[PDB]
Formats: sequence, C-alpha cells, structure tokens
Amino acid sequence: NPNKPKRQTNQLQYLLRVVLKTLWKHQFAWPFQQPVDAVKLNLPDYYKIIKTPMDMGTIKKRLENNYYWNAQECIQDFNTMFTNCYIYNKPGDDIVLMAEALEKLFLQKINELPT
Amino acid sequence: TNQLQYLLRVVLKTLWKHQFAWPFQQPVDAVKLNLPDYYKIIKTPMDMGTIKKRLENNYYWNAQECIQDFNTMFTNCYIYNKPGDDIVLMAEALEKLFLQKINELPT
Amino acid sequence: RQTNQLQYLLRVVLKTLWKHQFAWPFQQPVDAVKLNLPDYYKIIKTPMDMGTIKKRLENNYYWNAQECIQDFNTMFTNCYIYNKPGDDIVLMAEALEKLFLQKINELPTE
Ligand SMILES: Cc1cc(F)cc(C)c1Oc1ccc(C(C)(C)O)cc1-c1cn(C)c(=O)cc1NCC(=O)NC1CC1
Ligand SMILES: Cc1cc(F)cc(C)c1Oc1ccc(C(C)(C)O)cc1-c1cn(C)c(=O)cc1NCC(=O)NC1CC1
Ligand SMILES: Cc1cc(F)cc(C)c1Oc1ccc(C(C)(C)O)cc1-c1cn(C)c(=O)cc1NCC(=O)NC1CC1
Repeated sequence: NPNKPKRQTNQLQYLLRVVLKTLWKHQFAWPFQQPVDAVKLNLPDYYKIIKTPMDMGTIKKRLENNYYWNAQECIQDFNTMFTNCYIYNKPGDDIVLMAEALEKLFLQKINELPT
Repeated sequence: TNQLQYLLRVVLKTLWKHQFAWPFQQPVDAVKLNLPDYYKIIKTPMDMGTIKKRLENNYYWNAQECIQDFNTMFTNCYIYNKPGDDIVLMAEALEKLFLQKINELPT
Repeated sequence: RQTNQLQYLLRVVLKTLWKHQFAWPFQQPVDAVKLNLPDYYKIIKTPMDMGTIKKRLENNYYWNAQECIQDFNTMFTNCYIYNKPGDDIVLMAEALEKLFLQKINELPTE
C-alpha cells in the first residue's frame, strides 16, 4: 500500500500554533486579549451578569502552562468568551460585530482541526 | 489521565486552596525571616510555588520526580522547625491531604 | 505533545549550554539599539537566542524536538552571518555549537 497514513498532529498544539495565533493577529482581537476590566470601564455589574469570564489572554496562558485536559475544554473556553460578549452587550453593538467576526473565523479554523 | 496533569489540576489545586498553604506558596525567605542557618541545613529547598512553576513549564521528566518535590517540601519543614510548632502542624495537615489525593492517581 | 525528546532538550541540552561561560551573549536578543547596530535587524531576518528557546520549551510552542533544534542552528548561523569570522563573538558561538552537537548525539528516540 503506497498510500502512507495522513500525519498524526496533536490537537492542542494545533490550537496554539494555528487557531489562536490567527485570532490573535486579527485587527479585531484587542478587546479580547486580556480580561474585561470592569473597574476602568465603569461597569460594576459585569461580574454579576457574567458567571465565568474568559479571554484569549487566559486561553493562551492555559495552552502554554499545561492547563487543558483535552482540546474539547479549550474550545469550550472560546465559545464561552463569545457567548459572554453576546449576553452582556446589546446586539448590533461594535464589540458584538467584532466578536461575530472572530467567531466566524474561529469556526473556519476549527473545521480543519486534525484527528 | 496523564499523571502530571492530575498533579497540576487536582493535587496542587486542592493543596494550593487550603487554609494552610500560604507559608508554602513561595520559598522560605531566609533573609526577611532573619534565619541565616536555613540554607545550610536545608540543602534542597522547596515549595508549592516552585512545583507549580515546574508543572507549568515542562520541567519534570515524570510524575515521581514531582511527588519527591512535594515530599521534600514537607520534610524540609519537619527538619528545620521543632515538632509541636504551628508551621509543622500545618505541613502535617497538608501532608495528610496530599496523601489522600495521591491515592486516586490514575495509571 | 511533550515527547521525552523535548524533555531532553530542556533538561540536558539547554541547561548545559546556559551554564557555560560563553552563554551570556546568547541568553537574550541582541539589543541592537544599545550596541548602535542599525543594520542588524535588517541583515538578520530571523533572530534567535536561548532566551526565546527557553521560553518556547516552557510554553509548549514546538511542534516537536526537531523544530527546537532548527532554532539552535539559526542562533549559531545568525551569529556567523552578522559577525566577522575570528571575532571573539564568533569563537564563542563555535564553542557552544561544538558542545550542542555533542549533547544532541545522545538524544533518545520516540
Ligand atoms: C468600551 C468600548 C468602546 C469601543 F469603542 C470598543 C470596544 C471594544 C469597547 O469595549 C472595550 C474596550 C476596552 C476594553 C478593555 C481593553 C479595557 O478591557 C474592553 C472592552 C469590552 C470588551 N468585551 C469583551 C466586552 O464584552 C465588552 C467591552 N466593553 C463594553 C462597554 O464597556 N460598553 C459601554 C458603552 C456601554
Ligand atoms: C514565622 C512564622 C510565624 C508564625 F506565627 C507562623 C508561621 C507559619 C511562620 O512561618 C513563616 C511565615 C512567613 C514566611 C514567608 C511567607 C515570609 O516566607 C515563612 C514562614 C516559614 C515557612 N516555612 C515553610 C518554614 O519551614 C519556616 C518558616 N519560618 C519559621 C521561622 O521563622 N521560625 C523561627 C522563628 C522561629
Ligand atoms: C559587543 C561585544 C563586545 C564584546 F567584548 C563581547 C561581545 C560578546 C560583544 O557582543 C555583544 C555584547 C552584548 C550584547 C547584548 C548583551 C547587549 O545584547 C550582544 C552582543 C552580541 C551578541 N551576539 C549574539 C552577536 O551576534 C553580536 C553581538 N554584538 C556584535 C557587535 O556589537 N559587534 C560590534 C563591533 C560591531
């Protein structure tokens, strides 16, 4: 059989080196690279309305510091980042269209994930 | 479950969160605490801050190397301090818990 | 993800080279602002140092051990590209590279 097996690439590595690295470069990334700072924008309600916060900053730390059990867990944190943003903001805001753009892209990049 | 993941996410998270963790979350600062002989007596100092950093930054060859570091932390404390001491009773509690958690180590 | 090979590069190879007398110029980027080298970041299109390599091993950057080896090579060749041969600094890299090549020969498989 001259057909050799398709290359075995790790999923979480791909998440760091490919998925995250793409989202991070993108022009709309900056509001998601650190946590939402609810002091410095006047919003003392943020932390009551958002159960469990999330950002690419934290996802990056986690990929770099052996946090994630499996690639499923890392994806959860991405979804949670977006869904946090859609809840706490009023649809058709600017933050929401930026998040919708990063999500469209996210789902492209996830679809080409290895196995 | 890779054993080193279990040590980071379960063993250390449990211990780090405990009442008595704080004296163990960073190196014993012999200068601040004004203990000149500490580094002479304790040849291999150790603490949860350093073990955490090691788990996060791929230092350990395997789980047993990481378990020895926890044991070093506890015994270092039993060597340097006198029994009965507050610091010792705390380390004793953490050891008890550390051992319960190590009994559910996957293989 | 972290193969026993990458483990060897962190614990044995990098640790050995970091401790050597000649390491210090390769422990962080060449600060070309400080040294008044405007041509450096123009002649060296892919800078490397052991600082960056240490970071990358600690933070699961590498696809595999061989990508890390590539970084070490680039570090040494960057040095040989920018600097006149015979300079103090080149002889230092050569010393470290000789030592690298020794340690890399005992690299385990899988
Ligand atoms: C406030 C704001 C004005 C803009 F023009 C564009 C953005 C993205 C804005 O949102 C942020 C700007 C800065 C920051 C910092 C860097 C401080 O964390 C965060 C946000 C912001 C980010 N995320 C993820 C959100 O879900 C919501 C955010 N702010 C919404 C906000 O404060 N809205 C107030 C007008 C009502
Ligand atoms: C000094 C002390 C007084 C107390 F009332 C309780 C504790 C735990 C104490 O121990 C420590 C307090 C702070 C620190 C800091 C955080 C600065 O590194 C360390 C210790 C301490 C911790 N561990 C693990 C030790 O083995 C020994 C420590 N020092 C005890 C000490 O100085 N003992 C001599 C004064 C008798
Ligand atoms: C300039 C110099 C003089 C010496 F006596 C020894 C060394 C290693 C020297 O090189 C460096 C000294 C410091 C630094 C710092 C730490 C600031 O980034 C870098 C270098 C240096 C390092 N590496 C890896 C190089 O390839 C080249 C470096 N300097 C080249 C240099 O500045 N040459 C000047 C004559 C042009």
